[PDB]
Amino acid sequence: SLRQDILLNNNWNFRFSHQVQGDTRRVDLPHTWNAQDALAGKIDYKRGIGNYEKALYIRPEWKGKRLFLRFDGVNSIADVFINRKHIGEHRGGYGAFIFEITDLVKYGEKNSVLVRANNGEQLDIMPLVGDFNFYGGIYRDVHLLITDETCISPLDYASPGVYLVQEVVSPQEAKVCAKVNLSNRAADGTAELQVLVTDGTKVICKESRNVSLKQGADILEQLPLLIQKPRLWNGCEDPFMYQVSISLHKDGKQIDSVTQPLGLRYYHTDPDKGFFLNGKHLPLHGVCRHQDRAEVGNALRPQHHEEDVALMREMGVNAIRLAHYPQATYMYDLMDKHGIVTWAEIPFVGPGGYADKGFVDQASFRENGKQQLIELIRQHYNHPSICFWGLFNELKEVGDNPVEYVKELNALAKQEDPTRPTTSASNQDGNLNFITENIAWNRYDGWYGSTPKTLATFLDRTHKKHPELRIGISEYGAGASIYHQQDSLKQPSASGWWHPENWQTYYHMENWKIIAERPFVWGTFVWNMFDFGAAHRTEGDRPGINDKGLVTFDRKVRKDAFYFYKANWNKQEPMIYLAEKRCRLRYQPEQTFMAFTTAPEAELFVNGVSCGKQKADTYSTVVWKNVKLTSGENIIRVTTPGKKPLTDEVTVEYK
Amino acid sequence: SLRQDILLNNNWNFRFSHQVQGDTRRVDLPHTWNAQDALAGKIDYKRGIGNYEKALYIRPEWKGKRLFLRFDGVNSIADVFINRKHIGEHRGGYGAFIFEITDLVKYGEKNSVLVRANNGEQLDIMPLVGDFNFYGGIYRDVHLLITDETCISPLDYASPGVYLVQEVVSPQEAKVCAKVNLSNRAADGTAELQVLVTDGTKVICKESRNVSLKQGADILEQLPLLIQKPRLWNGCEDPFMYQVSISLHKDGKQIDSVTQPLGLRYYHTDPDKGFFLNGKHLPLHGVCRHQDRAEVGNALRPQHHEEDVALMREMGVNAIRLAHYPQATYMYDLMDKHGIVTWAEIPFVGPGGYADKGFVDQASFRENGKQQLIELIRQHYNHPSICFWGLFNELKEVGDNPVEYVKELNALAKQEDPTRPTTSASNQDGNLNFITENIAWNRYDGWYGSTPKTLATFLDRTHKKHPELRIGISEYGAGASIYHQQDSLKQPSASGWWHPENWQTYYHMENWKIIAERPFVWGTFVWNMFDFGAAHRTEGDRPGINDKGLVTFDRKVRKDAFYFYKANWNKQEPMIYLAEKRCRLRYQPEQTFMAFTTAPEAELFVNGVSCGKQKADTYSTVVWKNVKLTSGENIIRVTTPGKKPLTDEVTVEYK
Ligand SMILES: O=C(O)[C@H]1CNC[C@@H](O)[C@@H]1O
Ligand SMILES: O=C(O)[C@H]1CNC[C@@H](O)[C@@H]1O
Repeated sequence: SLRQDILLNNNWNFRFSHQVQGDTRRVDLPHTWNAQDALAGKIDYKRGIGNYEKALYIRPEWKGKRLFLRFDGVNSIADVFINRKHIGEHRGGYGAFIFEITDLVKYGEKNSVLVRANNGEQLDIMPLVGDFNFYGGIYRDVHLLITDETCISPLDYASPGVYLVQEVVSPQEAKVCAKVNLSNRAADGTAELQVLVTDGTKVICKESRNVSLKQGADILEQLPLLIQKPRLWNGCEDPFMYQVSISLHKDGKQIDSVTQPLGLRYYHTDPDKGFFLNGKHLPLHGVCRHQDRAEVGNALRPQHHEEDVALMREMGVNAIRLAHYPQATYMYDLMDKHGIVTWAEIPFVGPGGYADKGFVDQASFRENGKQQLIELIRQHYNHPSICFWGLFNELKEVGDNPVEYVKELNALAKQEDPTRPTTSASNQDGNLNFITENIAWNRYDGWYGSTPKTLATFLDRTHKKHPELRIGISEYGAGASIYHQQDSLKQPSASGWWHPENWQTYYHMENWKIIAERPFVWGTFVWNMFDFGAAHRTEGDRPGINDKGLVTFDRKVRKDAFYFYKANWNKQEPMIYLAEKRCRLRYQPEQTFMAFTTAPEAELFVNGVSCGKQKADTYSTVVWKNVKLTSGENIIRVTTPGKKPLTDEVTVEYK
Repeated sequence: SLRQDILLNNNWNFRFSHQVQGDTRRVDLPHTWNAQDALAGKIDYKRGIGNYEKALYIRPEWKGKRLFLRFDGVNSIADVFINRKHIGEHRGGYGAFIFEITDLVKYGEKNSVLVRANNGEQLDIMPLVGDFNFYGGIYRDVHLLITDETCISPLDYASPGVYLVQEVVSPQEAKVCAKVNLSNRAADGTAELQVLVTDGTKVICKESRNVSLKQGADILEQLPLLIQKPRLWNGCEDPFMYQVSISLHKDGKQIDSVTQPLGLRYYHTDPDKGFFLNGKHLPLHGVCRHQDRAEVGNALRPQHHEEDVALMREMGVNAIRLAHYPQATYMYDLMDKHGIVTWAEIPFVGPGGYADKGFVDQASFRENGKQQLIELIRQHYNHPSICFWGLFNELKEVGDNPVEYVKELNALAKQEDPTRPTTSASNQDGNLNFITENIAWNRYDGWYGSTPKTLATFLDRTHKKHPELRIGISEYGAGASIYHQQDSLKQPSASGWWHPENWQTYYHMENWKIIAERPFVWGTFVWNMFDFGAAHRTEGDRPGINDKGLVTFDRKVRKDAFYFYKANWNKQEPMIYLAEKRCRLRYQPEQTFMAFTTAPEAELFVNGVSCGKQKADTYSTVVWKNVKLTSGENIIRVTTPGKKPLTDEVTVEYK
């Protein structure tokens, strides 16, 4: 009677097609075959076909039901076979996809499921280029879905089949259109469709409709909902969601059901005053996050998403840009749950300072880009956290000019979802910046040359020249190795093998001050919350890594800048953090010590003797200058005021 | 006036000799060139020559002083050049070495220091084989040492030049012979040698001697010390050490000085009753630890040693086998500090289940083995934590038979240091087991076949047949991936790609029970405290890794077995830990839950409803059987008794 969702992750037989003999090894999903070679900095890591095969017992009692194989993600092309007969293809590495196998299997026996995954280079599947790894394989879950022959359809771009369209939302009332896809393979007849909105045990809406479904029908039903005096999803202040059950009934029996969240809110972006959520100004304190991790590549487990979100909330993050592609359903779920305003985007990624192009002007590429956009929007439609749809990152006009195609994507986004604005992330001047509703730039003033001050100049000049633009900062950052430490502050070469941590700290303190004074900037996103994989990189403390994270690739170590942001953004958790603790060897005659704290002041101790109190500045920073160390070991301690104080401590050597 | 010790770790120019053009890149020590390729499971990772060059300013005011380059470790051959002229060679990857450069430099200018490091295969430098990576390069610190022309010699196998020989130790008195190497390059004359033993500010011994030193003299002075009613170094109970200052004086001026610890104790090993420290029985709750780590290979920083020791102490470790080679001075220092009884060993490593040999019977190999043993003993002589010198690991008699050579090494160890017993780690029957004073075996009953019970049978039969042997277990362990989880307990294939965590947990619980009942076993050492690198491995959740750690390779995650040992070994820190939390998906009709706790009992809750209390067994384990889950999410909580209880919690899905 109930819909079943069966995980098919364990024990698949794997081999590369370049291994011609046919023998296989066991693997377990999520899986990528690029977790060792790409992460070792091998620039020509394996990009081609890997094959997964599993024997699936089709239970006799599933006869009469409908059966679907749903894939959460396979990078980048998947060809699926049942009993070695081809059933379909998916092109795109980040969107879910589904095939019905109801009439393709033999009931009561083992059937072969074969997936031939290809992450070889293509010129007709975005992303074509990018500063990250194109990890190959079935790197998200695989499900066997089992439903009634009359069901809420899972066949609409592999979405849940329900779109809760937020037409009008205010504190007085919300009008929602529940769009429901129905799929019928039963004999001609009827069913009753019910849409139930609840808050815990309390019933908020219950709307019903009798529907006549022809054999073979695949149709869209639209049920209007009205909620009086709604409780709004209000970011981290109150991430409230209703639950919606959508169900089908025949003769007073429920025969199918799906649940989706309903987090109601309204928003706008003001060119002069920034982002407003539910009628109130909201600074977007944002970071970016790639979907990979040390040692496992992009084969992330649920605890990895959970941990990433825990670290961001610890830091006081209230906004995120999930670059550079559609990410996991579970990850958008955590954004919903924790109230994090989210920018979600398609992988329409340009070259940046590197070679080749993000756009190749041929129908196959362009049609496939539209498919990946429709996938993004339909598959992730109901997540309240998503407040912006991103259409590109660092495209450029030279050669194949993407401006007209990006206009087509913008119009398609607005058609698919008029309830959210489009955005984009640019490193260019010119017409590419004037298509999406909001615009943002990737700025590295003070890292890739210049000084942080030119970010202030760029922001002010652009805002004055183009007062209609809603200006954001879609990336800003600096590299750091936790193993590169020096007593003095000196700007390093960005592309070199020396990325002292103190420069990243300096960079973020200076850039944050510029942002904090400019409320017309509707959101800013640190590049990046975590170090991440990019095989071609040859910089910092090891190849193959982009080290602009606030936290290391294995999520183990928070860099000093993490705590600068935590003090400023997470003000209600008491803390004190001494900066430059990893710089154990000191040689400067005049030592400077610096702490980040939520307290109004702090006290410094050197070798157990107080150096006195210093006040925190407006950026939660306390600084002591001309501190005198003695030759050899020195114990440095900082303490907040109060009867029960907080402390941080380190032993440094002075010579 | 003072001895100077200057770190030369930053900014060296590096290239491989296979890169013939001559251009270089910046590197910073500690460094290995095998941190990416070997750790990616590349079995033919780079083994050959890497070159490091640094310009060193020789200060005019160093003229008249003596200058030394001291290397803490270079794997495996180092050729050192000053202004591109060869000054010496070291063969051996784990012992320190030193060259005087006093008369080789130009004062008042930059001098070139060039180190040509080679980790290419050799048949004349142990280890010849082994289940670990032979990471190449200058992977420990480099120092410039500056002393008076008359000094406590740093030239005796690069040791501190002072051996505090523990002749007789008891609670009534300790007799120590302070052996001091003196090196003179001043004009013929005299100096006063002082040996000062202190406890904080309190003076315990002060012995002095006037010495006549010819020009060019390199001599040994021996000063007897007598300490009445000493405070003994007593393991974790009281890791007390005196400090010894050894100084040279001319005309009432101190001209040189070195400090060494003096941790006084006595011990013996009883064939029937196990290890006795300072006259009292002491169970050795041991683990093993390799000197590498995720992402950095063996280029460990001080915080890495510190963290490894923190994790071991957290687990209640009181003994360690620092396999399979001499490890860092700083690491033995931490063992001294924290009271951990230590087995230190030379890299005389045999093949185990793999090919080739640990012993090649040729003079060059054998003489070099003796050098590495003398290095080990002289360089690490004064560490109280070291209570055993290990001479080999898994050698075998077939082909080149090492028995007679190992007897030579045993006699050499006893000559170099009669104050500690020799030991060895065997996987063989026969004559190899009857050479060293203590013997131990590497046992994998229940992992590499058989069942844990045959360990009990082996231990009892050996002990009965050979009542004179002091029997230990130098390794025991099982593999586990934290990403391999299954609801049921089933023994996996050791060499396969599936290492469910629950089997490692089962293995350690069963083996520990066998050990705990057998006090004639003087020490046991878990293989291994941490997952570690072994490029040739193809098992568990990724290639290139030996996953028998209780803690993951990046030191981030403690496996369930870590907490079993912590509950049993660290009884005075209150804790409760629910096992199998990583096994999120449950399907067994009858669920079993298991907790490790220091409490006498604990209570289980399922979906907020108590299932009742259960008593902890003698191994700190609480178990609830036939627990009923409901379909879908279940919240599982366990709690200790008391007004302020401890808790552990997890959400599992049942289907
Ligand atoms: O250079 C960087 O670190 C960033 C530049 N903008 C685009 C990002 O993908 C890239 O990673
Ligand atoms: O097989 C194992 O895991 C161990 C067997 N004994 C020797 C170790 O070096 C090795 O790692």
